Amino acid sequence: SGYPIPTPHSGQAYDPFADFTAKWTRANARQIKAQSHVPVSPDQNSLPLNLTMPDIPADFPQTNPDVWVWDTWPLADVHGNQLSFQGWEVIFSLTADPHAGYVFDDRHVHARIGFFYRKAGIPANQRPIDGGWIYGGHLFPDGSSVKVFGNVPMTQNAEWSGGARFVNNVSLYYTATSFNRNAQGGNITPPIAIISRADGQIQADDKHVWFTGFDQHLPLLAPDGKYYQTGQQNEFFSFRDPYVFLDPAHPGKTFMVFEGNTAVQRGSRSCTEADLGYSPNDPNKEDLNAVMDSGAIYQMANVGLAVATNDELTQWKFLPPILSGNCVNDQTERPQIYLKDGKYYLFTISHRTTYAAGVDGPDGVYGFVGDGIRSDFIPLNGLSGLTLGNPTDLYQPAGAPYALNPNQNPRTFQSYSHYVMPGGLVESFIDAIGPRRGGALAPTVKININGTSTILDRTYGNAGLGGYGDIPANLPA
Ligand SMILES: [Mg+2]
Ligand SMILES: [Mg+2]
Repeated sequence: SGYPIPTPHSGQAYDPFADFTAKWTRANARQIKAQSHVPVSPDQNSLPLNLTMPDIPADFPQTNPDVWVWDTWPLADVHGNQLSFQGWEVIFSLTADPHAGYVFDDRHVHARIGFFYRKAGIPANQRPIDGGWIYGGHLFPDGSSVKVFGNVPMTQNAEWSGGARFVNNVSLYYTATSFNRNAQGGNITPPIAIISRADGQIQADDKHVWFTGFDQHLPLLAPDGKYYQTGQQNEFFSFRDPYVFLDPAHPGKTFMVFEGNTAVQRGSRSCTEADLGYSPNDPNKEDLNAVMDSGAIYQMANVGLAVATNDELTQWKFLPPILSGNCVNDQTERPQIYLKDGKYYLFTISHRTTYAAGVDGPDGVYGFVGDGIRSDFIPLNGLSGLTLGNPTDLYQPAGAPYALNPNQNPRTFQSYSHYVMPGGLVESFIDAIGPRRGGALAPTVKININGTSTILDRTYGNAGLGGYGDIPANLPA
Protein backbone atom coordinates (compact mmCIF):
# COMPACT_ATOMS: atom_id res chain seq x y z
CA SER A 1 0.00 0.00 0.00
CA GLY A 2 1.26 3.47 -1.01
CA TYR A 3 -1.18 5.17 1.46
CA PRO A 4 0.00 6.24 4.96
CA ILE A 5 -1.30 5.50 8.49
CA PRO A 6 -3.89 8.21 9.37
CA THR A 7 -3.13 10.62 12.26
CA PRO A 8 -5.07 9.25 15.29
CA HIS A 9 -7.50 11.52 17.24
CA SER A 10 -9.11 11.10 20.74
CA GLY A 11 -12.41 13.08 20.41
CA GLN A 12 -11.33 14.66 23.82
CA ALA A 13 -13.23 17.89 24.68
CA TYR A 14 -11.11 20.99 25.62
CA ASP A 15 -12.34 24.26 27.24
CA PRO A 16 -13.89 26.39 24.46
CA PHE A 17 -11.51 29.19 25.71
CA ALA A 18 -8.46 26.82 25.38
CA ASP A 19 -5.81 27.36 22.64
CA PHE A 20 -6.20 23.86 21.15
CA THR A 21 -6.86 23.39 17.38
CA ALA A 22 -7.63 19.89 16.02
CA LYS A 23 -5.69 19.20 12.78
CA TRP A 24 -7.25 17.70 9.62
CA THR A 25 -3.84 16.32 8.49
CA ARG A 26 -2.43 15.22 5.13
CA ALA A 27 -2.25 11.67 6.61
CA ASN A 28 -6.00 12.02 7.50
CA ALA A 29 -7.01 13.55 4.10
CA ARG A 30 -5.02 10.90 2.09
CA GLN A 31 -7.37 8.16 3.47
CA ILE A 32 -10.05 9.37 0.97
CA LYS A 33 -7.99 8.27 -2.07
CA ALA A 34 -6.74 5.24 -0.01
CA GLN A 35 -10.36 4.14 0.76
CA SER A 36 -11.22 4.52 -2.99
CA HIS A 37 -11.14 2.02 -5.95
CA VAL A 38 -9.95 2.58 -9.60
CA PRO A 39 -13.25 3.01 -11.48
CA VAL A 40 -14.32 0.33 -13.93
CA SER A 41 -15.30 2.09 -17.25
CA PRO A 42 -18.23 2.48 -17.70
CA ASP A 43 -17.97 3.30 -13.89
CA GLN A 44 -16.62 6.89 -13.27
CA ASN A 45 -16.95 6.68 -9.42
CA SER A 46 -13.85 5.90 -7.20
CA LEU A 47 -15.69 6.67 -3.88
CA PRO A 48 -17.13 3.95 -1.58
CA LEU A 49 -20.87 3.84 -2.55
CA ASN A 50 -21.75 4.57 1.18
CA LEU A 51 -19.96 7.99 0.85
CA THR A 52 -21.44 8.85 -2.65
CA MET A 53 -24.35 11.26 -3.34
CA PRO A 54 -26.74 9.47 -5.77
CA ASP A 55 -26.91 10.74 -9.43
CA ILE A 56 -29.15 13.86 -9.92
CA PRO A 57 -31.19 13.81 -13.19
CA ALA A 58 -30.09 16.31 -15.91
CA ASP A 59 -33.84 17.24 -16.39
CA PHE A 60 -33.92 18.85 -12.85
CA PRO A 61 -36.39 21.75 -12.32
CA GLN A 62 -35.39 25.35 -11.40
CA THR A 63 -36.42 26.50 -7.91
CA ASN A 64 -37.55 29.68 -9.73
CA PRO A 65 -37.20 30.32 -13.49
CA ASP A 66 -36.19 33.99 -12.84
CA VAL A 67 -33.61 33.48 -9.99
CA TRP A 68 -30.25 31.76 -9.58
CA VAL A 69 -30.45 30.02 -6.11
CA TRP A 70 -27.37 28.43 -4.42
CA ASP A 71 -26.33 28.53 -0.65
CA THR A 72 -29.58 27.92 1.35
CA TRP A 73 -30.52 27.78 5.05
CA PRO A 74 -33.84 27.30 6.86
CA LEU A 75 -35.67 29.32 9.48
CA ALA A 76 -34.18 27.73 12.68
CA ASP A 77 -33.40 28.28 16.40
CA VAL A 78 -30.03 28.33 18.26
CA HIS A 79 -30.77 24.56 18.79
CA GLY A 80 -30.81 24.06 14.97
CA ASN A 81 -34.51 23.09 15.11
CA GLN A 82 -36.11 24.05 11.77
CA LEU A 83 -39.11 26.34 12.36
CA SER A 84 -42.47 26.84 10.63
CA PHE A 85 -44.51 30.03 11.23
CA GLN A 86 -48.36 29.88 11.00
CA GLY A 87 -48.19 26.55 9.03
CA TRP A 88 -45.53 27.96 6.55
CA GLU A 89 -42.00 26.62 5.82
CA VAL A 90 -39.37 29.39 5.19
CA ILE A 91 -35.83 29.19 3.60
CA PHE A 92 -33.17 31.79 2.74
CA SER A 93 -30.87 31.56 -0.29
CA LEU A 94 -28.10 33.45 -2.02
CA THR A 95 -29.73 34.78 -5.22
CA ALA A 96 -28.58 36.42 -8.46
CA ASP A 97 -30.03 37.33 -11.93
CA PRO A 98 -29.49 34.81 -14.79
CA HIS A 99 -30.04 37.48 -17.54
CA ALA A 100 -28.10 40.47 -15.99
CA GLY A 101 -25.14 39.71 -18.39
CA TYR A 102 -22.75 38.00 -15.88
CA VAL A 103 -22.16 34.20 -16.08
CA PHE A 104 -23.01 31.73 -13.25
CA ASP A 105 -19.33 31.56 -12.08
CA ASP A 106 -19.19 35.42 -11.59
CA ARG A 107 -22.56 35.37 -9.65
CA HIS A 108 -20.72 35.58 -6.26
CA VAL A 109 -19.92 39.33 -6.21
CA HIS A 110 -23.62 40.03 -7.21
CA ALA A 111 -25.20 37.83 -4.46
CA ARG A 112 -28.36 39.12 -2.61
CA ILE A 113 -30.16 37.22 0.24
CA GLY A 114 -33.72 36.22 -0.83
CA PHE A 115 -36.33 34.08 0.94
CA PHE A 116 -38.85 31.45 -0.23
CA TYR A 117 -41.89 29.98 1.58
CA ARG A 118 -44.45 27.15 1.15
CA LYS A 119 -47.02 25.30 3.38
CA ALA A 120 -45.46 22.74 5.85
CA GLY A 121 -46.50 19.05 5.88
CA ILE A 122 -47.69 18.80 2.21
CA PRO A 123 -47.30 15.18 0.90
CA ALA A 124 -45.19 14.43 -2.26
CA ASN A 125 -48.39 13.74 -4.35
CA GLN A 126 -49.50 17.38 -3.72
CA ARG A 127 -45.97 19.01 -3.76
CA PRO A 128 -44.92 20.12 -7.29
CA ILE A 129 -41.67 18.54 -8.69
CA ASP A 130 -39.80 21.91 -8.16
CA GLY A 131 -40.80 21.77 -4.42
CA GLY A 132 -43.48 24.53 -4.76
CA TRP A 133 -41.27 27.31 -3.26
CA ILE A 134 -42.92 30.81 -3.53
CA TYR A 135 -40.22 33.47 -4.14
CA GLY A 136 -40.55 36.16 -1.42
CA GLY A 137 -37.81 38.29 -3.08
CA HIS A 138 -34.90 40.22 -1.43
CA LEU A 139 -34.93 39.83 2.41
CA PHE A 140 -33.06 43.15 3.13
CA PRO A 141 -33.98 46.71 1.96
CA ASP A 142 -31.88 48.10 -0.96
CA GLY A 143 -28.59 49.58 0.39
CA SER A 144 -29.04 48.23 3.98
CA SER A 145 -26.23 45.61 3.58
CA VAL A 146 -23.50 47.86 2.03
CA LYS A 147 -23.84 50.71 4.65
CA VAL A 148 -21.22 48.83 6.82
CA PHE A 149 -18.47 49.78 4.26
CA GLY A 150 -18.86 53.59 4.77
CA ASN A 151 -16.99 55.31 1.84
CA VAL A 152 -14.16 52.80 0.89
CA PRO A 153 -13.27 52.29 -2.82
CA MET A 154 -15.41 49.40 -4.24
CA THR A 155 -16.61 48.01 -7.65
CA GLN A 156 -19.24 45.63 -6.11
CA ASN A 157 -20.85 44.43 -2.85
CA ALA A 158 -22.66 41.17 -2.00
CA GLU A 159 -24.43 39.34 0.82
CA TRP A 160 -22.85 35.89 1.56
CA SER A 161 -24.19 32.97 3.67
CA GLY A 162 -24.89 32.50 7.40
CA GLY A 163 -28.07 31.52 9.31
CA ALA A 164 -31.54 32.66 10.50
CA ARG A 165 -32.42 32.47 14.24
CA PHE A 166 -36.06 32.91 15.43
CA VAL A 167 -35.75 34.76 18.83
CA ASN A 168 -38.24 41.75 15.83
CA ASN A 169 -38.61 37.93 16.23
CA VAL A 170 -35.85 37.06 13.53
CA SER A 171 -31.99 37.62 13.51
CA LEU A 172 -30.22 37.13 10.10
CA TYR A 173 -26.47 36.39 10.58
CA TYR A 174 -24.61 36.64 7.22
CA THR A 175 -21.44 37.95 5.50
CA ALA A 176 -21.36 41.51 4.01
CA THR A 177 -18.68 41.61 1.28
CA SER A 178 -17.12 44.53 -0.67
CA PHE A 179 -14.77 44.11 -3.67
CA ASN A 180 -12.48 46.55 -5.58
CA ARG A 181 -11.58 44.84 -8.89
CA ASN A 182 -9.85 46.01 -12.12
CA ALA A 183 -10.54 44.95 -15.77
CA GLN A 184 -8.93 41.45 -15.41
CA GLY A 185 -10.83 40.90 -12.09
CA GLY A 186 -7.67 41.43 -9.98
CA ASN A 187 -8.17 43.05 -6.53
CA ILE A 188 -7.21 46.78 -6.58
CA THR A 189 -7.62 46.59 -2.76
CA PRO A 190 -8.21 43.36 -0.77
CA PRO A 191 -11.89 42.25 -0.59
CA ILE A 192 -13.67 43.16 2.72
CA ALA A 193 -15.65 40.41 4.52
CA ILE A 194 -17.64 41.26 7.71
CA ILE A 195 -19.97 38.87 9.62
CA SER A 196 -23.06 40.99 10.33
CA ARG A 197 -26.46 40.73 12.07
CA ALA A 198 -29.79 42.22 10.79
CA ASP A 199 -33.03 41.88 12.84
CA GLY A 200 -36.62 41.98 11.47
CA GLN A 201 -40.09 40.42 11.98
CA ILE A 202 -41.62 37.48 10.09
CA GLN A 203 -45.42 37.99 9.52
CA ALA A 204 -47.96 35.65 7.82
CA ASP A 205 -51.69 35.10 7.12
CA ASP A 206 -53.46 32.17 5.31
CA LYS A 207 -52.11 33.31 1.87
CA HIS A 208 -48.42 34.40 2.34
CA VAL A 209 -45.36 35.11 4.52
CA TRP A 210 -43.52 38.48 4.53
CA PHE A 211 -40.91 40.32 6.66
CA THR A 212 -40.36 43.84 8.02
CA GLY A 213 -37.21 45.41 9.52
CA PHE A 214 -33.58 44.42 8.60
CA ASP A 215 -32.93 48.20 8.14
CA GLN A 216 -30.08 48.59 10.69
CA HIS A 217 -27.14 46.19 10.04
CA LEU A 218 -24.83 45.39 13.06
CA PRO A 219 -21.20 44.50 12.07
CA LEU A 220 -20.01 41.75 14.52
CA LEU A 221 -16.65 40.23 13.26
CA ALA A 222 -13.88 40.72 10.63
CA PRO A 223 -10.43 39.00 10.69
CA ASP A 224 -7.97 40.02 13.50
CA GLY A 225 -4.74 38.73 11.84
CA LYS A 226 -3.97 36.63 15.00
CA TYR A 227 -6.49 33.70 14.79
CA TYR A 228 -8.15 34.57 11.36
CA GLN A 229 -6.31 35.81 8.19
CA THR A 230 -7.03 39.42 7.02
CA GLY A 231 -7.15 40.70 3.41
CA GLN A 232 -3.72 42.42 4.11
CA GLN A 233 -2.05 39.03 4.94
CA ASN A 234 -3.87 37.29 1.98
CA GLU A 235 -5.95 39.09 -0.70
CA PHE A 236 -7.57 35.59 -1.38
CA PHE A 237 -8.48 35.01 2.33
CA SER A 238 -11.91 33.55 3.35
CA PHE A 239 -14.09 34.82 6.25
CA ARG A 240 -17.84 33.94 6.08
CA ASP A 241 -20.79 31.57 6.77
CA PRO A 242 -21.63 32.09 10.49
CA TYR A 243 -23.60 29.26 12.20
CA VAL A 244 -24.91 30.54 15.64
CA PHE A 245 -25.87 27.84 18.24
CA LEU A 246 -26.32 27.12 21.97
CA ASP A 247 -24.13 24.37 23.52
CA PRO A 248 -26.22 22.70 26.29
CA ALA A 249 -22.84 21.88 27.97
CA HIS A 250 -22.40 25.72 28.21
CA PRO A 251 -25.69 27.54 28.99
CA GLY A 252 -25.58 31.35 29.56
CA LYS A 253 -23.35 31.35 26.42
CA THR A 254 -24.11 31.40 22.68
CA PHE A 255 -21.44 30.34 20.15
CA MET A 256 -20.70 30.74 16.42
CA VAL A 257 -18.65 28.61 13.96
CA PHE A 258 -17.53 30.24 10.66
CA GLU A 259 -15.02 29.78 7.78
CA GLY A 260 -11.54 31.39 8.15
CA ASN A 261 -7.91 30.96 7.01
CA THR A 262 -4.84 30.44 9.31
CA ALA A 263 -3.40 33.94 10.16
CA VAL A 264 -0.03 33.97 8.33
CA GLN A 265 1.43 36.18 5.52
CA ARG A 266 0.52 34.54 2.14
CA GLY A 267 3.52 32.48 0.94
CA SER A 268 4.97 31.75 4.46
CA ARG A 269 6.53 28.23 4.74
CA SER A 270 4.62 27.87 8.07
CA CYS A 271 3.23 24.25 7.82
CA THR A 272 4.64 21.90 10.58
CA GLU A 273 4.97 18.08 11.09
CA ALA A 274 1.59 18.49 12.95
CA ASP A 275 -0.17 19.42 9.64
CA LEU A 276 1.42 16.37 7.88
CA GLY A 277 0.73 14.16 10.93
CA TYR A 278 2.86 11.08 9.99
CA SER A 279 4.45 8.46 12.25
CA PRO A 280 8.27 8.62 11.90
CA ASN A 281 8.76 5.08 10.41
CA ASP A 282 5.61 5.07 8.16
CA PRO A 283 7.16 4.16 4.74
CA ASN A 284 4.46 6.34 3.08
CA LYS A 285 5.19 9.58 5.06
CA GLU A 286 6.18 12.81 3.21
CA ASP A 287 9.12 15.22 3.78
CA LEU A 288 7.88 18.62 5.17
CA ASN A 289 10.17 20.64 2.82
CA ALA A 290 8.96 18.47 -0.15
CA VAL A 291 5.29 19.28 0.79
CA MET A 292 5.94 23.06 1.18
CA ASP A 293 7.96 23.12 -2.17
CA SER A 294 4.80 21.67 -3.93
CA GLY A 295 2.85 24.94 -3.09
CA ALA A 296 0.64 23.35 -0.35
CA ILE A 297 1.45 26.44 1.87
CA TYR A 298 -1.33 28.24 -0.16
CA GLN A 299 -3.93 25.84 1.33
CA MET A 300 -4.60 26.96 4.95
CA ALA A 301 -8.33 26.52 5.77
CA ASN A 302 -9.65 26.81 9.37
CA VAL A 303 -13.05 26.74 11.15
CA GLY A 304 -13.22 29.55 13.78
CA LEU A 305 -15.24 29.81 17.01
CA ALA A 306 -16.70 33.01 18.56
CA VAL A 307 -18.79 33.48 21.75
CA ALA A 308 -21.33 36.23 22.61
CA THR A 309 -19.75 38.87 25.01
CA ASN A 310 -23.38 39.79 26.01
CA ASP A 311 -27.06 38.62 26.36
CA GLU A 312 -28.13 40.90 23.42
CA LEU A 313 -25.92 38.60 21.14
CA THR A 314 -24.85 41.92 19.48
CA GLN A 315 -21.18 41.53 20.58
CA TRP A 316 -18.92 38.53 19.89
CA LYS A 317 -15.34 37.61 20.86
CA PHE A 318 -13.04 35.44 18.67
CA LEU A 319 -11.79 32.18 20.15
CA PRO A 320 -8.92 30.05 18.77
CA PRO A 321 -9.96 27.97 15.73
CA ILE A 322 -11.41 24.50 16.42
CA LEU A 323 -10.11 22.91 13.14
CA SER A 324 -7.23 23.61 10.69
CA GLY A 325 -6.46 22.04 7.30
CA ASN A 326 -2.98 23.67 6.82
CA CYS A 327 -1.26 22.17 3.68
CA VAL A 328 -4.50 20.14 2.97
CA ASN A 329 -7.35 22.43 1.66
CA ASP A 330 -7.84 26.24 1.49
CA GLN A 331 -11.69 26.01 2.12
CA THR A 332 -13.67 24.67 5.07
CA GLU A 333 -16.98 26.44 4.30
CA ARG A 334 -20.45 26.64 5.99
CA PRO A 335 -19.28 24.93 9.21
CA GLN A 336 -22.08 23.65 11.60
CA ILE A 337 -22.12 21.92 15.06
CA TYR A 338 -24.61 19.01 14.85
CA LEU A 339 -25.55 17.53 18.32
CA LYS A 340 -26.34 13.76 18.27
CA ASP A 341 -26.19 11.03 20.98
CA GLY A 342 -24.40 13.47 23.37
CA LYS A 343 -21.70 13.93 20.64
CA TYR A 344 -20.57 17.01 18.62
CA TYR A 345 -20.29 16.62 14.78
CA LEU A 346 -18.49 19.40 12.88
CA PHE A 347 -19.74 19.35 9.24
CA THR A 348 -18.07 21.66 6.67
CA ILE A 349 -18.20 21.82 2.84
CA SER A 350 -15.12 21.84 0.54
CA HIS A 351 -14.10 21.76 -3.18
CA ARG A 352 -11.85 19.16 -4.90
CA THR A 353 -10.07 22.11 -6.65
CA THR A 354 -9.07 23.79 -3.25
CA TYR A 355 -7.00 20.71 -2.13
CA ALA A 356 -3.18 21.27 -1.65
CA ALA A 357 -0.75 19.45 -4.06
CA GLY A 358 -0.47 15.67 -3.21
CA VAL A 359 -3.92 15.45 -1.50
CA ASP A 360 -7.30 14.83 -3.20
CA GLY A 361 -11.01 14.42 -2.40
CA PRO A 362 -14.48 15.20 -3.86
CA ASP A 363 -16.77 18.29 -3.69
CA GLY A 364 -19.21 17.77 -0.79
CA VAL A 365 -19.45 17.54 3.02
CA TYR A 366 -16.66 16.65 5.49
CA GLY A 367 -17.45 15.61 9.08
CA PHE A 368 -15.54 15.35 12.40
CA VAL A 369 -16.82 14.03 15.80
CA GLY A 370 -15.82 14.87 19.39
CA ASP A 371 -17.07 15.21 22.99
CA GLY A 372 -17.16 19.07 22.82
CA ILE A 373 -17.37 22.12 20.51
CA ARG A 374 -13.53 22.11 20.90
CA SER A 375 -12.27 18.48 20.55
CA ASP A 376 -9.36 16.56 19.16
CA PHE A 377 -11.98 16.06 16.35
CA ILE A 378 -12.06 12.49 14.87
CA PRO A 379 -12.37 12.74 11.03
CA LEU A 380 -15.34 10.51 9.95
CA ASN A 381 -15.09 7.29 7.90
CA GLY A 382 -11.57 5.74 8.05
CA LEU A 383 -10.15 8.89 9.81
CA SER A 384 -10.58 10.63 6.35
CA GLY A 385 -13.15 13.44 7.04
CA LEU A 386 -15.27 12.63 3.97
CA THR A 387 -18.97 12.29 4.87
CA LEU A 388 -20.60 12.72 1.37
CA GLY A 389 -19.06 13.54 -2.01
CA ASN A 390 -20.26 13.96 -5.59
CA PRO A 391 -19.53 10.78 -7.60
CA THR A 392 -15.90 11.32 -8.66
CA ASP A 393 -12.92 9.34 -10.00
CA LEU A 394 -9.94 10.57 -7.89
CA TYR A 395 -7.68 8.61 -10.31
CA GLN A 396 -8.58 11.15 -13.12
CA PRO A 397 -8.31 14.99 -13.17
CA ALA A 398 -10.99 17.25 -11.57
CA GLY A 399 -11.90 19.50 -14.55
CA ALA A 400 -14.22 22.46 -13.66
CA PRO A 401 -18.02 22.99 -13.48
CA TYR A 402 -17.71 25.40 -16.50
CA ALA A 403 -15.45 22.93 -18.37
CA LEU A 404 -16.37 19.27 -17.69
CA ASN A 405 -13.53 16.77 -18.41
CA PRO A 406 -15.19 13.72 -20.13
CA ASN A 407 -12.55 11.41 -18.48
CA GLN A 408 -14.34 12.46 -15.18
CA ASN A 409 -17.84 11.79 -13.80
CA PRO A 410 -20.20 14.37 -15.39
CA ARG A 411 -21.85 14.77 -11.87
CA THR A 412 -18.49 15.46 -10.03
CA PHE A 413 -19.81 19.07 -9.57
CA GLN A 414 -23.53 18.08 -9.49
CA SER A 415 -24.12 19.49 -5.94
CA TYR A 416 -22.51 21.87 -3.41
CA SER A 417 -23.33 23.68 -0.11
CA HIS A 418 -24.50 20.51 1.73
CA TYR A 419 -26.41 21.55 4.88
CA VAL A 420 -27.21 18.81 7.44
CA MET A 421 -30.74 18.98 8.96
CA PRO A 422 -32.43 17.20 11.93
CA GLY A 423 -32.58 13.37 11.34
CA GLY A 424 -29.50 13.57 9.03
CA LEU A 425 -31.37 14.97 5.98
CA VAL A 426 -28.96 16.97 3.73
CA GLU A 427 -30.06 19.93 1.48
CA SER A 428 -27.80 21.40 -1.27
CA PHE A 429 -27.93 23.23 -4.66
CA ILE A 430 -27.07 22.03 -8.22
CA ASP A 431 -23.89 23.54 -9.77
CA ALA A 432 -23.00 21.65 -13.03
CA ILE A 433 -24.55 18.43 -14.52
CA GLY A 434 -22.97 17.83 -17.98
CA PRO A 435 -23.50 21.04 -20.04
CA ARG A 436 -26.30 22.38 -17.70
CA ARG A 437 -25.56 24.80 -14.76
CA GLY A 438 -28.19 24.64 -11.97
CA GLY A 439 -28.68 27.57 -9.57
CA ALA A 440 -31.55 25.41 -8.20
CA LEU A 441 -31.96 23.13 -5.14
CA ALA A 442 -30.82 19.44 -5.38
CA PRO A 443 -32.95 16.51 -4.19
CA THR A 444 -32.70 16.27 -0.39
CA VAL A 445 -30.73 13.12 0.64
CA LYS A 446 -30.35 11.30 4.03
CA ILE A 447 -27.13 10.09 5.83
CA ASN A 448 -27.25 7.62 8.77
CA ILE A 449 -24.62 8.98 11.26
CA ASN A 450 -23.26 5.98 13.27
CA GLY A 451 -20.48 7.09 15.67
CA THR A 452 -17.23 7.50 13.63
CA SER A 453 -18.91 6.54 10.25
CA THR A 454 -21.82 7.70 8.00
CA ILE A 455 -23.92 5.90 5.26
CA LEU A 456 -25.95 7.56 2.42
CA ASP A 457 -29.48 6.05 2.89
CA ARG A 458 -30.53 4.53 -0.47
CA THR A 459 -33.90 3.41 0.96
CA TYR A 460 -34.63 7.18 1.37
CA GLY A 461 -36.87 8.63 -1.43
CA ASN A 462 -36.06 7.69 -5.04
CA ALA A 463 -33.05 5.34 -4.41
CA GLY A 464 -31.68 8.06 -2.05
CA LEU A 465 -33.17 11.11 -3.83
CA GLY A 466 -35.93 12.99 -1.91
CA GLY A 467 -37.91 16.02 -3.22
CA TYR A 468 -36.07 18.93 -5.01
CA GLY A 469 -35.39 21.51 -2.25
CA ASP A 470 -37.10 19.36 0.47
CA ILE A 471 -36.03 21.60 3.42
CA PRO A 472 -38.78 20.85 6.04
CA ALA A 473 -39.71 22.43 9.42
CA ASN A 474 -39.63 20.10 12.48
CA LEU A 475 -41.30 22.57 14.95
CA PRO A 476 -43.78 25.47 14.81
CA ALA A 477 -42.19 28.70 16.20
MG1 LIG B 1 -34.94 47.11 -5.59
MG1 LIG C 1 -5.86 18.54 -6.89
